[PDB]
Amino acid sequence: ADLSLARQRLTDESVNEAPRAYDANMELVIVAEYPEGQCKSFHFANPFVIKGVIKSSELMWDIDNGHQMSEYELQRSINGYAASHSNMRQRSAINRIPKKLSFYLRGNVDWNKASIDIRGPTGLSMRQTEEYSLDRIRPPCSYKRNKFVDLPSCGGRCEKAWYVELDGRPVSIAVIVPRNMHNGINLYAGPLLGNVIEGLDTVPECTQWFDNAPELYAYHASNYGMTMLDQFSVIH
Amino acid sequence: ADLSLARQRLTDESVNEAPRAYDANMELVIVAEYPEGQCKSFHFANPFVIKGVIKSSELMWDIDNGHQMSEYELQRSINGYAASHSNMRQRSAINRIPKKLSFYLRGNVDWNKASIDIRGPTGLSMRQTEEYSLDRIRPPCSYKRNKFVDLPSCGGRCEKAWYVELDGRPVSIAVIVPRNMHNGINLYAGPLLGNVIEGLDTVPECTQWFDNAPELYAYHASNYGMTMLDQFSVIH
Amino acid sequence: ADLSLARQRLTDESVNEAPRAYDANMELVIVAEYPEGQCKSFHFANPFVIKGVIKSSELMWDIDNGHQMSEYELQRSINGYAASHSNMRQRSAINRIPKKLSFYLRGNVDWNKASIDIRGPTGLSMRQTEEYSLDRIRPPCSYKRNKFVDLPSCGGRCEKAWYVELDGRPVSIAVIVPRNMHNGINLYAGPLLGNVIEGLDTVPECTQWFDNAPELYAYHASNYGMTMLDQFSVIH
Ligand SMILES: Nc1ncnc2c1ncn2[C@@H]1O[C@H](COP(=O)(O)OP(=O)(O)OP(=O)(O)O)[C@@H](O)[C@H]1O
Ligand SMILES: Nc1ncnc2c1ncn2[C@@H]1O[C@H](COP(=O)(O)OP(=O)(O)OP(=O)(O)O)[C@@H](O)[C@H]1O
Ligand SMILES: Nc1ncnc2c1ncn2[C@@H]1O[C@H](COP(=O)(O)OP(=O)(O)OP(=O)(O)O)[C@@H](O)[C@H]1O
Ligand SMILES: [Mg+2]
Ligand SMILES: [Mg+2]
Ligand SMILES: [Mg+2]
Repeated sequence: ADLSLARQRLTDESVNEAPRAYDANMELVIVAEYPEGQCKSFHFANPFVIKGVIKSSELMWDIDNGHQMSEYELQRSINGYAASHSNMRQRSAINRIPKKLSFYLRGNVDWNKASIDIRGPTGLSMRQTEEYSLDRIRPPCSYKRNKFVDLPSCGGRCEKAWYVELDGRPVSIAVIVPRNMHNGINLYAGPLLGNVIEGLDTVPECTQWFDNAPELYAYHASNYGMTMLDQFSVIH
Repeated sequence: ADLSLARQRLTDESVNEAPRAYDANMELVIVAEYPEGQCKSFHFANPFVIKGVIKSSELMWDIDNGHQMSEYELQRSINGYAASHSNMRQRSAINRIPKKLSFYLRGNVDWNKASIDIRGPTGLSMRQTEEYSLDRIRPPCSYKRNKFVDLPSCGGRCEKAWYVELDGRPVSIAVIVPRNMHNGINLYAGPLLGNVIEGLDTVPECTQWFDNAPELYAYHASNYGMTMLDQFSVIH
Repeated sequence: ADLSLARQRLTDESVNEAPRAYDANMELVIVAEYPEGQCKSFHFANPFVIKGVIKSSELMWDIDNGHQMSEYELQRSINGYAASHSNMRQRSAINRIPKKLSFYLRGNVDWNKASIDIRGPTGLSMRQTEEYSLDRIRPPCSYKRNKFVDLPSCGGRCEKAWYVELDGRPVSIAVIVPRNMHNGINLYAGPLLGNVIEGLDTVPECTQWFDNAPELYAYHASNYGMTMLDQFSVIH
């Protein structure tokens, strides 16, 4: 045989396999969820290396009575966590700090080398005592490998996620997602290199705000085909 | 031959040929024009690869009664074009969407490989049904080659432009402008590579707002030497 | 041996030498000081190439009666310095332009090649008559080499600084800080290249505002271990 079914099947496979192509994007969606259930999503994409870099001021829930707060006000609040008695706050800012972070990765990702680094409030490597002397990238713990959680990608065989609960303190984020080259070919070798470098960092980012998770599911996840997992382990 | 004239000629040539030098910038000016005639300009530069990346929230006319609107408010408006009934708008946002985009390129550009990609409202490859599975960079159509329009560069032999009319829907932009290496030398080959990589992405961007095109012509184009074309095909 | 002292010594050396490691960050802190003594600090870090890029609108003191000014308002003020009579200002904006810029560099820096380029108000190479034709990066004068000033790093042997007085005109900034490879090994050569490229531009930036220098010293410099020099040549 039936060629209407053969045509459906070819159509399916073309969609399912497309992300494996040269110059096809890997996709990263980071979702921050806050205590009253609001969500902020950050989308990054690239074919070669996704660099998902988020400042601590960017990860705060930044809406106050319908208006967006400035980086100045947000950083002022963050400062008191970084340096003792460096602002004038008499109470904490936990209302605006994420309770949970979800990382959704979809595409031809090198799962051995994808790294998620949760860094300090001013961008330093996280530790008890943050200091410029002991500041580095890609610590051993940031490589999640088989600690990624598999999720349905509806034929693509290519979505996983990672989840983390925060502890009431602002953080910043550095995610590095390299392309799978386990087919034995180094795309950085030879004259192709220039074409790869030209393609790095060329896709616009997008930040979205949602008052609750169901809005996120209805108008992001299911609009574009990223499967997401809720607190009841039900997929959307 | 007369050495006052010889000196003038050397002076002319030094200015005209300067952009061909190693570490000389290529120049990109993107101009958005809106329905009441206001203009927003975005300037990018690099010697090796210009990466002109603009979010859809950045391309909206964002001035409201003398004050700049927040990304939150702008994205809220954009959302309704991306996902059906995802905001509370009862009317469209066409007042703030560009009618026209102009791309001005000046310098030692590889015109075979310069690419202009008009992408969807959340940064995905543009198509009838946008979806994460079918998201890529540098589609075949983005390479304009002889569809660039030549304009005077006053001796430089090195300015072209590209124009597009939008259709009432928000878009995002990815422009990739590589350097002309048709003199036979690969600047990415050998020990020079590190010096090239150090130079990528090192020039500050600049965004400017104008209430009308003549302001743009008087205080940008003719101030710095980018020739621009108006709706009467007259140059400025 | 006395092994309590041997343990102290090993602990010291581990902290002092850490920045020499592969994937350890170089650190850059730029401090702008304004006429009433307020300070803005900008922090950048990377192990391979720090790219410290600051727009002129970002370098303005942008607080007005407790609220942060928009890029639109700030750029409007800057415009009049770039293009004659392009805004409606009847007085200058010198209250909000830095009097002084300090550049603090800490780590395994190639001091032969670190470059600090003070560029024009719209990002062009600085000169009497700024023009797109004569726009380039890494001019010979931007390499400071032995014009860097040595400062204590408390055992690291690895901090220097550079200072400049401005002249009442807005500027933009491009700082390029490459890693020291004088141990004879090219980290861009061979299969390591891909791992280097993956690490570029992956550390979150941080901007902070202080009403006076002592706040900067107490809650940034001495919090994280960057030594700073005041107008009395006393270190903090
Ligand atoms: N509700 C759930 N909670 C947690 N994990 C789930 C859930 N549903 C499915 N998964 C996991 O997702 C993975 C992929 O599932 P499945 O093969 O059914 O999806 P699919 O639509 O074929 O997608 P793919 O092409 O990605 O395989 C499996 O490991 C499965 O256990
Ligand atoms: N008013 C116009 N509308 C459209 N195209 C124009 C207009 N004026 C000039 N051009 C085109 O610009 C190109 C360059 O023109 P011309 O040689 O006169 O400029 P020039 O000052 O010598 O600059 P260059 O050094 O870039 O050649 C030509 O293809 C010309 O047709
Ligand atoms: N108050 C000051 N003003 C200007 N320069 C200073 C001042 N104090 C120290 N320096 C300079 O800093 C440099 C390093 O000093 P010193 O060796 O005492 O510091 P250290 O704590 O051992 O740090 P390092 O490990 O970086 O050497 C010297 O060149 C010194 O002259
Ligand atoms: Mg399956
Ligand atoms: Mg000509
Ligand atoms: Mg010493």
